[PDB]
Amino acid sequence: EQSLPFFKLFSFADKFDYLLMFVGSLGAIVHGSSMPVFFLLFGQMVNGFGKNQMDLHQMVHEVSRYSLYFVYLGLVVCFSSYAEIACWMYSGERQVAALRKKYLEAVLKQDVGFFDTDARTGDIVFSVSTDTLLVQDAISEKVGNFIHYLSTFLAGLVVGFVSAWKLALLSVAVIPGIAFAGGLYAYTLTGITSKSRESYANAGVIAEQAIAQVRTVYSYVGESKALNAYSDAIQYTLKLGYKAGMAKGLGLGCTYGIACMSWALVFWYAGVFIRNGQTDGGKAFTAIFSAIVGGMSLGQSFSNLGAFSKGKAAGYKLMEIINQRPTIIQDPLDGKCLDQVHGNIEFKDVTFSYPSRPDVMIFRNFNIFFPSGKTVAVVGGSGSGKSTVVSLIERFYDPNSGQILLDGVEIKTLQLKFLREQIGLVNQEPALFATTILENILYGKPDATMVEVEAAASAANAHSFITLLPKGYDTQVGERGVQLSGGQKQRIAIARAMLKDPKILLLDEATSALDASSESIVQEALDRVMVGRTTVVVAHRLCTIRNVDSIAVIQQGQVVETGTHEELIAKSGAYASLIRFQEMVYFYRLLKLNSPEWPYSIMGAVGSILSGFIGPTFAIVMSNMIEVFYYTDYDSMERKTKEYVFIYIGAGLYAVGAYLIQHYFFSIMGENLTTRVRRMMLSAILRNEVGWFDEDEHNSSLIAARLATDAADVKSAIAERISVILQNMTSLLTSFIVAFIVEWRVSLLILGTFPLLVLANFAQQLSLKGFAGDTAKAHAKTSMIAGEGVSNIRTVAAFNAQSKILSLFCHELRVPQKRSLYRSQTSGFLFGLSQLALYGSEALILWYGAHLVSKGVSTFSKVIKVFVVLVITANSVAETVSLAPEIIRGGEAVGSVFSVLDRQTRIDPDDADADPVETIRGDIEFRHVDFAYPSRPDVMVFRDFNLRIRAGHSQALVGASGSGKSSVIAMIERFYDPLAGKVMIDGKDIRRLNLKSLRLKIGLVQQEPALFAATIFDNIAYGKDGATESEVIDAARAANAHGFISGLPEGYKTPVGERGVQLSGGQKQRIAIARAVLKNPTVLLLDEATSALDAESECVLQEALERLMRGRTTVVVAHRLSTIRGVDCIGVIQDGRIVEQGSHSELVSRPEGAYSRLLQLQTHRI
Repeated sequence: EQSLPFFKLFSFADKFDYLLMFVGSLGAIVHGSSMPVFFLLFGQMVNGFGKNQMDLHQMVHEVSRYSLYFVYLGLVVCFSSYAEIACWMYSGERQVAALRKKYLEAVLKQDVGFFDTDARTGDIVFSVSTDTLLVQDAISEKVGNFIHYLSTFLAGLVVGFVSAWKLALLSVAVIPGIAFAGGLYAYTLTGITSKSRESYANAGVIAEQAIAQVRTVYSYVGESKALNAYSDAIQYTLKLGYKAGMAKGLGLGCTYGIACMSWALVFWYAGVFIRNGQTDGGKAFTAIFSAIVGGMSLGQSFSNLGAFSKGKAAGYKLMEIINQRPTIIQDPLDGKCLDQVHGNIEFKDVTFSYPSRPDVMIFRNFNIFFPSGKTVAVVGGSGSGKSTVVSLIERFYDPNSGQILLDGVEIKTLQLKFLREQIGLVNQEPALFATTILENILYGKPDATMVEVEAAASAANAHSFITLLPKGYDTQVGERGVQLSGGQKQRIAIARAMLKDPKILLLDEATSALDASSESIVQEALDRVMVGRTTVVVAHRLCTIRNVDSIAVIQQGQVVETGTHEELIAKSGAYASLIRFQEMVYFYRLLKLNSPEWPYSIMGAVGSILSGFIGPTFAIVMSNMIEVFYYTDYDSMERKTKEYVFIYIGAGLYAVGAYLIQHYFFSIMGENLTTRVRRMMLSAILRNEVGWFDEDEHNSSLIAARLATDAADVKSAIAERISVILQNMTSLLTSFIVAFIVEWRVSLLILGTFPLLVLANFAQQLSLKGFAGDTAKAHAKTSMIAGEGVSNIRTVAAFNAQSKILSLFCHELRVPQKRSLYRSQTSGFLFGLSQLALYGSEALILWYGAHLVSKGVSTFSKVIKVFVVLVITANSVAETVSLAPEIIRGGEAVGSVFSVLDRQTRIDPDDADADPVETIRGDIEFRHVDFAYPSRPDVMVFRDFNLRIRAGHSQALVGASGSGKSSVIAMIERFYDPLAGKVMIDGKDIRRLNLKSLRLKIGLVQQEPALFAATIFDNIAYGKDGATESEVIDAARAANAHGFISGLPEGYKTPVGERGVQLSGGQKQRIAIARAVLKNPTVLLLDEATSALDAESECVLQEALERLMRGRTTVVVAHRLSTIRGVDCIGVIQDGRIVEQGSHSELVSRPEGAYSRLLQLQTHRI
C-alpha cells in the first residue's frame, strides 16, 4: 500500500511515559532469562543430593540453601511479571487514547470536501473503530510478548551451550526432525480439509434452491428427491471425513513416535558420555532440558509477527487525514469587523464544477442579486439538488469563477466565523445527535436561560407539548422512545435558530414530510420571523412557493429571468406544465440419538484408555534413568540403559499403535451423527408452515449457512471432548495410584498443594492469549459518539459547536482509561502471586523430602519417583480445565441449536387419519372467511369474506393491478390458515383432508421464470413423477415449445439455469404449462404475472391457457385489462368487500355501481 513504517506508531508519548516502556522491557528481559534458570537450579541440586549418598550429614546443609534459592527465584519472577504486564498494557492504552484524541480533533479541522456519501463517510467509522483496536492490540501486547520470548530463547541457548559443550549439539540436532513431521502434518491436514469442504456445497446449493422456492415445491410436492440427493452428497462427505480422521490419527501417532525415538537417542548417548569420565549426571540433565526449551521457545515467539504487518497497514490510511490542509480557516490576523448588517448578496458570474468528478455544469454566468428583507427564492429546472445555492452562503465550496460579496463587501477577506453568525440554516434530516433535549436546545446559544428556552418553544409551538412524557423534560433525541420524527419533536432546530437570532436565516424543502397542521404552523412561525430576513427557500416541489415574491427561472444552468409566478404563466414559461404536474401529484438425548452405533465407539474408549498410559510410563522410566546414573561401579549400567532404550522404542511404537485406533474409531462417532442429524434437521425444516419463511432474517441464504456451521459444531462438541476428558482423567488416576503405591508419606503434601500447582500452570496458559481480555465491549461508547458525529458533518458545521463536541469527546474517555488502569493492577498482581507458588511449593516439597531421609526411612529414590511423575501430570491436567469454555460456555448454544428439530408446526402436513381424496368435482365456497398477513398483523385484508362458484362456471377475477389479490388463490391451497370462516370443498372443510392427496389433485401455475437446477427434460418430468418420456414429448408438442429447445444443440439434455444454459422470455412459464397438462387435474388454478410480464407474444400465452381449460372448467386471476375469456364471471371485488356478482357481458349495461370503478381502466388505459 505505502511505506507503512514501524517506529512511527511510537510518536505520541511524553517523558512521563517512556519510563513505563523501560520498566516493561526490563521486566520482560528478567522473566525470559529466569525461565531456564530453574532447570539449572534443579540440576545442581540433584547433583549435590546424589553426590553425598553415604554422607548423611549433608542433605539439609545443601538442600536448605537451594530452598532459599527457589524462594528468591519465585520472588523475582513475581515482581518482573507484574511490572511488565502492568506497564505495557497501561502504556498502550494511553498511546491509543491520545492518538484517537488527535485524530478526531483533526477530523473536523478540514472542510466537508473530503466528506461525501460515496462510502467514504461509512469508511470513516470503520477506519476509526477497527483500525484503532488493531493498532492498540498489536503494539500494546505483541511487543512485550515478542521481547519476553526472545529473551527466553537467548538465555536458554547460552545456559545450555555452556554446560558441557557436547550434549547441547545432540539435543538441538533432534529438533528439525520433529519440526519436519509437525509441518507435514499441518500441510496434509489443511489440504485434506480444504478438499473436503467442496462436495457438501454441491448439495448445499440444492438445499438453498429448495428453501428458496418453497411456495413452488409444495405444489407438485415430491419433497423427497431433493432429500435423496442430499443423502447422496452427504455420503461422499462422510467418506472424506473418515479419510481425514484416519490421516490425522496416523500423523499424530507417528509424530509422538519420532519424539520418543529422539528421546531414546539423546538419553543413550548422554549415558555413553556419563561413564566416559567427561561429565556428571545432573548437569547433563539441566543441559538437555535447557537446550530443548530454548530451541522450542521460538515456536510461540514469531507467531506474534502476523498482526505486526497488519498494524503497519493500520498505520497508514490513518493519521493521513492529520496533515491535510483545508481550503479556508479563521485566520486570527484577518483584521475585519463590520456592523449594520443588512443581508445583500452579490454573486458575479458563478460557474462551478464538482471537484470529485467533472460532470454537467452546475451553473453558467449565474449573476443574480438578492435584495435585503425580501422573500427571494430560486428553483432549478428539475430540482437537481440545487440546495447548494445556500452552501456557498456557508462556503463549503469556493467559487471558481467570479467573486461573491455580502452587502457589497467581499466574503473572502472577512473571517469565516463572521458569516457563521449571519447564517441561520436548517437541514432536511430532522433527527440530530443523541443528547438530552435541553442540551440540544443550548446549541443555539451557549449561555441561555430557561426563560429564553421557553420563549423559543412558544415561538416554535413546543411549550407544554413535549412535556407530555414521563421524563421531566429531560429526554434525549436519540432515545429510542422518542424515535418518532416530527411527531412530538417538531424539528427543535428551528427553535434553537430562534435562540441564535441570526441576521439572516435560511430554509430548505422541509415540507416533504407531510402537509398537515404541525408543519403549516411552523410555516407561519417562520413567516413571523420573516421580518428583516432575506429568506431563500429552494425545493424540488413548488406547490407552496406562492408566498415568494421573487423567483428565478433557470433550466440549462444559466440564469434566464426573474419575476413572480403570477406573470410566469404567460407563454407557460416552461413552468405552467410543472405547476400543473405538481398539483396533479444439551446432552440429554444426543447419545440416545447416537444409539444405533452401539459398536465402533466402546473400542474407541478402550483405545483412549490404552493411549493414556504413555505419560506416566515415560516419566517413571526417565526417573529410573536419572536415578541409575549414581551407581559407582563403572559396570552393569550398560545393560540397564539398553533395556531402558528398548522400552523407549517399544513405547514410541505404542503411540503409533494407539492413536490411530482412537482417532479412527472416534471419527465414526463424529461423522455418522452429523450425517444423521443433518437429514433430520432438513426434514423438519421442510415440513414447516409457509409463514415461517416470511421473516426477513429467516432467509434461504441464512438457513443453509446456519446449518453448515451448526452441523459441524456437533462433532467437536459431543465427540472429541469425551475422548479428551477420558484420556486426561485416566492418565491422572493412573499416575496417582502409581505414586501412592511407590510411596505414601510424601504424597500427602503433593495432594494438599495440587490445586495451587494446577492454578499456576493454568495461569501460565492464559499468559499466551493476552491479558487484555474483551475489547470494545466497553470501549465502543466513545466510538459510537465519534461515528455519529462524523455522519452529520454538514449539520455540525452549521451552528458551530466543534469545541463542545471535542470537550464531550475528551470527557468521555475518562471511563476506559480508568478501567484499563484498574485492570492492569488487578491482573498483574494476581498473576505474580500465582507464579510465586509454583516455585515456592517446590521448596516445601523438596525440603520435606530431604528431611525425610537421614531422619526416617527413605532413600535417594522414592523422592524423585514421586516428584517428577506428579509434576508432569499436574502440568498435563491443566488443559482439561482450560477446555472448560468450549463444553459449557461455548457449546451450550451451538451444540443445542436444534430448536428447529423439535419446533411444532402451525399446520400439520403429515395427517394421521384425515379423510382421503377421491375423484372430486372441486367446487369451493367461502362463508364469512377471515384472513390477514401473518407478517403484518396491523393490515386487514379479508374480513367475513364470502365467495362461491355457482356450478362449474369458468370464473375470471379482476386484477386491479394485483392489489393484494394474489393471496386469494393461496387460500384454495393449504398455504395459510383462515382467521375465521368456512372454506367448504365437496361439502366438507379443507382442514379434515389428507393434504398430500389434495396437493396431488390441486393444479396451480406460478408467475416466475425461476426453475430447478436439473435439465429441461427433468423440468417437464417433475410433474407426474415416473411418467414415460413419450407423454413428455407429447406434452412438449402441446405446449408448442419444441422450437424453443431444438435450436439449442443439446436438445432435451441441456442443463438450464446456473451452471447451465439460460433462456429468455416468458416461455419458461409456458414450460410450466407443459407441467400442468401432465397433471390434467380435476381442480386447477391460474394466475398471471402482474405488472411483470411486459414481453410480447401474449397471444400465444392466451391461446395456450385457453387450450388448458378445454377439458375442465378453470378459474383465472389476472391483472390483464383485456383478453378475458371467462364466461359470465368477472367478479369485481375490491376494498375487501364483495360489490359485484354479475357478468362482464351484462355489466356493461350498468351505468353506475361496481362498473363505474371497474370502468377505471378496462378499455383504453391499457
